Amino acid sequence: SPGIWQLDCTHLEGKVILVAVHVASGYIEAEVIPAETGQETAYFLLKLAGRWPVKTVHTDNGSNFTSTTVKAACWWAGIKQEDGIPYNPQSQGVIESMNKELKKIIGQVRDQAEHLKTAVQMAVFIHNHKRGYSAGERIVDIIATDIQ
Amino acid sequence: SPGIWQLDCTHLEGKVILVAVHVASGYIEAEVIPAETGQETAYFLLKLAGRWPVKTVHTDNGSNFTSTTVKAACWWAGIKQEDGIPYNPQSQGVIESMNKELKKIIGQVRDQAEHLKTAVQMAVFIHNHKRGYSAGERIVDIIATDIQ
Ligand SMILES: CC(C)C[C@H](CNC(=O)Cc1c[nH]c2ccccc12)Cc1ccc2c(c1C(=O)O)OCO2
Ligand SMILES: CC(C)C[C@H](CNC(=O)Cc1c[nH]c2ccccc12)Cc1ccc2c(c1C(=O)O)OCO2
Repeated sequence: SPGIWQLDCTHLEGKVILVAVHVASGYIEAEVIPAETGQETAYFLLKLAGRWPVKTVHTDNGSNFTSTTVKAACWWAGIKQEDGIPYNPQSQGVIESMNKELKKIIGQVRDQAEHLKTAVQMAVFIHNHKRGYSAGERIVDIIATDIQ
Repeated sequence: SPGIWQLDCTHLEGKVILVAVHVASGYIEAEVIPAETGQETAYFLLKLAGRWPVKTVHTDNGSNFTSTTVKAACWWAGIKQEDGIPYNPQSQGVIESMNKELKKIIGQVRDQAEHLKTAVQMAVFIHNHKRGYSAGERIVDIIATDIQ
């Protein structure tokens, strides 16, 4: 499980927030995009895989799972693309709860940022630093233990 | 040492590539921006600090060092902003060499990507995965050892 990530797309202010969650740690990366297209998802995955050792991605929906551009990016970056079907039904609740939590943080900082994208990055920061360990600490520890 | 990053701005195709290098490992994150402004640099730092434990940033030039927006982002994210003066003159050579290396990789992939930003992210990927260890492996190991 150190290489497993889950995609998650949520909506706010008529805009789209694309999230990748490292399942074992709760660590996230996120971006605001005008709309969830295969192209945007593919580009997001290329960025992610250059930054962390992404082995497997559970895609957020069937359109992205089918997308030729997403498939191309997964091929390029050496990522195994899988479905995101919650065979364990606690999987959707966890993601649902994270989206609510992220939106709450966005509301708390929204005043400090002119643009939503900035607020989202503040939320990523707060989420990954929140402490017992933080998600940032957990992902580093998990990956370091795997490398050895 | 584990928390020290250096900013680096290089140019290609009439565009600007902003790079953050984790000094101890050689690990990088990068983005294409239309121009180096304080605003763009500030946003880039907010993203970086949400993703890695950034303690100190050596800024790439005096404009960014002076920028009130950059100072605001460093305050927000708990980053100590420092100059990027190469007191050890081997510092410039290393960065110079990395920019040449990154541009070479961009040329090698440029054909596989319609847009420069995509080529840059491919270059980040190749740079961080290149093997002995990779930069990705070194940064994780360095930070994990520090956490303990
Ligand atoms: C570090 C943070 C505390 C401040 C900076 C600067 N912003 C302000 O001073 C607040 C502000 C300016 N007008 C407003 C209007 C309404 C509410 C708040 C504001 C945030 C920032 C940094 C870089 C960026 C940004 C932003 C952003 O504001 O979205 O947008 C893209 O590149
Ligand atoms: C994963 C990679 C091997 C392919 C994809 C798709 N690109 C192609 O099929 C090549 C291609 C299409 N027109 C061209 C014109 C000239 C040269 C190459 C091409 C790259 C990609 C993914 C996501 C994105 C992108 C890009 C991008 O091309 O920049 O732009 C922003 O979001």
